[PDB]
Amino acid sequence: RPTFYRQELNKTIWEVPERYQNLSPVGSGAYGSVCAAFDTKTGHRVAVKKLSRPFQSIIHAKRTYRELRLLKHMKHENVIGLLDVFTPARSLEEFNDVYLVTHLMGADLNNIVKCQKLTDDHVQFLIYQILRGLKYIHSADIIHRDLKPSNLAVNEDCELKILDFGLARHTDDEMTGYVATRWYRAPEIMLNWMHYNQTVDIWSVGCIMAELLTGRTLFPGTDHIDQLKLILRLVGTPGAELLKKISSESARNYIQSLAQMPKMNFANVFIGANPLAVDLLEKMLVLDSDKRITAAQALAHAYFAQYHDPDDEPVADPYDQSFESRDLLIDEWKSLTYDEVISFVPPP
Ligand SMILES: Cc1cccnc1N1CCCNCC1
Ligand SMILES: [Cl-]
Ligand SMILES: [Cl-]
Ligand SMILES: [Cl-]
Ligand SMILES: [Cl-]
Ligand SMILES: [Cl-]
Ligand SMILES: [Mg+2]
Repeated sequence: RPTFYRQELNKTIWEVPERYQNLSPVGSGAYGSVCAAFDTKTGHRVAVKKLSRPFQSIIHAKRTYRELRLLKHMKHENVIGLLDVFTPARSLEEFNDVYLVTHLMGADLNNIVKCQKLTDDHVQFLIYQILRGLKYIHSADIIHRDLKPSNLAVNEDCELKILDFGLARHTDDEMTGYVATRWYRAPEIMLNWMHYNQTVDIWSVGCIMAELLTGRTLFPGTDHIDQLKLILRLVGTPGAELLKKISSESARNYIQSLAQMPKMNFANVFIGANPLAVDLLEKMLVLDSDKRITAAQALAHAYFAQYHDPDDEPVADPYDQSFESRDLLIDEWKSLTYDEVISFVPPP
């Protein structure tokens, strides 16, 4: 067990191993507090997240366990990884606090798509890396569910990592009105049409790719209904085959109240883009999720010919998510979490 030291940072007690020095606050939220630090063991400028009220309810205890399981599993160059996890507790009986440690991220995609000139070669490399990371995530039967520019970290060398997986955390208020939290979401999840699956993430990649090519949000809706009208004007209204897959009768009645519209010509929307980029966007931005291109299929598209290497696009180890259907007490979720903190092994 390392030696721990205590300090107060913006109204909060932090108790951390001596290895972590020069702690300085970075962010605050409902789910945790974050400090930057220097890790003397590794030499990395690390990010440290302290969880708030991790075991306050059954829902909160299960979310803590879910986040720790997911983040310990993810071992890929284009995905967030865990450098460390710890608690100052010496036993289950005194266990209350959980701290998570990652590499400190600088810029997000927003910080390079807002203010920088992107060549077609930059768009190829950035979207290639997102799809490489998604092939790995989807091979474990994990859905990210919240891909958007603020959840993609990018360094000075245009190297990219996916972060901030959806832990089923977003509220109705967060998704309301003229908000980036909804502009990248697939229409079937935005409007609760049907059981969604991993195809929702490919819709989000299409929205991101379009915005890197134009410098403008693809579907900046002022509310759910405005955003659906923007989507159907580009991709066309649904045919009988998709309407049959929408489970809500009222959602089906509403769609049928709209005048029919054909799919637009994407070469006339993405004026002057690489024809291979236009082709790939037509394969991602398909209304019927069964018909969208997958991450593994997209990596083999001719748009990525200068980067694609089928011997350097790894899949994940199998991921057991059977706990998601399990009914447990707060103290049972807390014991499961404790076992996962104490069994952690750091990366090489
Ligand atoms: C520090 C941390 C721990 C666990 C999960 N995510 C974390 N962060 C990673 C990127 C930096 N921004 C904030 C989130
Ligand atoms: Cl230490
Ligand atoms: Cl990482
Ligand atoms: Cl504790
Ligand atoms: Cl964003
Ligand atoms: Cl597993
Ligand atoms: Mg985020």
